[PDB]
Amino acid sequence: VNSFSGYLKLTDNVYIKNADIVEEAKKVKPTVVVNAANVYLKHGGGVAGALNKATNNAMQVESDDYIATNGPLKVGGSCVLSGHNLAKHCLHVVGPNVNKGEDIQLLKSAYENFNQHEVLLAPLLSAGIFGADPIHSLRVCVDTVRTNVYLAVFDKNLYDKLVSSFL
Ligand SMILES: Nc1nc2ccccc2c(=O)[nH]1
Repeated sequence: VNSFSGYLKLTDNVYIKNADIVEEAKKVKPTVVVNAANVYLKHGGGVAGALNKATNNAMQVESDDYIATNGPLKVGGSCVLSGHNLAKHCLHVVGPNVNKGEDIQLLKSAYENFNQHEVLLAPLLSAGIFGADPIHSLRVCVDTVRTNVYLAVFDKNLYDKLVSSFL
């Protein structure tokens, strides 16, 4: 048993809810929250901008030190950093950004990072301002992630479409 409430069960291991991931993280304080990161860990908008704002920019300060030491992530890659006031850890995962012309086949590689963690609170990778079809992102999630993932879908309208179209 875990602290996640009000989720619809899609599969053995994947759950979904219409919720703001920031407000969900603040309430649950999960072991892992996933950020929809870019390779530079520049948290300007969407999940990354909203999560970073909720940390009072401490996520960005930590991220800048990480990049200064290690250089950029790979598209499809990840790093584990602090969760600040939102979670124990933040798993920064880089899905392909369609609005930059990145290979959508890298979405499966992105979701494979989740398998290194037993339980996660996450957004749909490559959705929103990353430009991919969220229905596709949910299919790749279900077909790739084997650990227990709690998906927060910010947009009410999209949530209802994801559930009502789910195979
Ligand atoms: N507060 C906030 N929450 C989000 C959750 C998912 C995607 C985007 C966002 C966003 O842009 N702002």
